[PDB]
Amino acid sequence: MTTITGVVLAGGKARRMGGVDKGLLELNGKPLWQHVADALMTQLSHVVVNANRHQEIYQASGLKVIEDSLADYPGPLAGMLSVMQQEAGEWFLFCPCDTPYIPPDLAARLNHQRKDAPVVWVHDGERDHPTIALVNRAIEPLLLEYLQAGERRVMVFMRLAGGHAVDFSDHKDAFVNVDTPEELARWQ
Ligand SMILES: [Li+]
Repeated sequence: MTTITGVVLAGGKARRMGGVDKGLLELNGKPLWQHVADALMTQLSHVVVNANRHQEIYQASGLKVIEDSLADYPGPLAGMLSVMQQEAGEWFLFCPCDTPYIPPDLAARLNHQRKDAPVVWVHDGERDHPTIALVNRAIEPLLLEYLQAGERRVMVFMRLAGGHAVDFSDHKDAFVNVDTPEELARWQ
């Protein structure tokens, strides 16, 4: 019964027994992933999180936690696909767990600027953020096909799928990434 599902991408792999769980690093006392989930819930009713480590911690805030298929596909697209395979509904707005300042018109502006494309993503004036992306259902089989072929490249997929960047360069700093604990310490 809603148009777009919000999805926090809180990562996969655990390639050495994890290391740092980025989504759980705390900014002003609140996990980065929750900053992102709260920003999505401002604009969307149904928000879920894709997480593959420490799932019980993610589950504590009461959102649905979606794990990756045992297929173990590489990179951010694997989590997008896992979520589409486990959630109904025609549209998904993905956002990595490390961009805590995303704005309340994210979904609105991406939707306004879609212009018939099945995927659009954010361009912040300086770079693409291809995993901050509004993605139609119809992308699911193409993603499955891409991943089964052993591919991983996100931008390449986004181009193959026929998407385009949407210009959010006027939103100063809403798309800053908090990539490491060292970076995080600067935003407290
Ligand atoms: Li651990």
